[PDB]
Amino acid sequence: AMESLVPGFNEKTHVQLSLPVLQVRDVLVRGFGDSVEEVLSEARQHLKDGTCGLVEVEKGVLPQLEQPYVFIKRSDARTAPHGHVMVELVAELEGIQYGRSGETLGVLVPHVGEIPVAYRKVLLRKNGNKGAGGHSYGADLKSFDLGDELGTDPYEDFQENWNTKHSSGVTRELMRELNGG
Repeated sequence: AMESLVPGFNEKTHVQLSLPVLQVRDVLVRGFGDSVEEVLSEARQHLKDGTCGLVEVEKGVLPQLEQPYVFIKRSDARTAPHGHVMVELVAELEGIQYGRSGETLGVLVPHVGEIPVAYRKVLLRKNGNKGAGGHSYGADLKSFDLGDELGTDPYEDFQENWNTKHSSGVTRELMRELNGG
């Protein structure tokens, strides 16, 4: 069950994405922001509008991308429709893995314009997901652990509802760089 396509997946919990695959060579603006909070927010918002490209070309792309970057990681190494891949968002600074949850398809890199080399259909979690710190803590990794996508911080009553996300007045002061200070 579900490993071979979830029979009737909820589009209200999982959103169907059709993303253009970029090569790092062509990627304009090779990062979302300076802080993990920003990049996860930029990930979700640009995925819907199609203003985000997906890098799933090679591995040499990634060391040439700007941190924090957001990879598209399967929630399970299983759980995939025929053509669609069920995934979720994870942002990472050093590229250190601490809960890949499966395979990484692509990197989310903003699309200003550029020739796609491939296209990918992935299903992104609208809610119930993310691991920008470490599910297994990366085995005493001690990372920043910032699953707080700027406004949609799911530890303060917020239920991770980025639908109609107006995080304008969430900018206290130090909302720049993973190293706020």
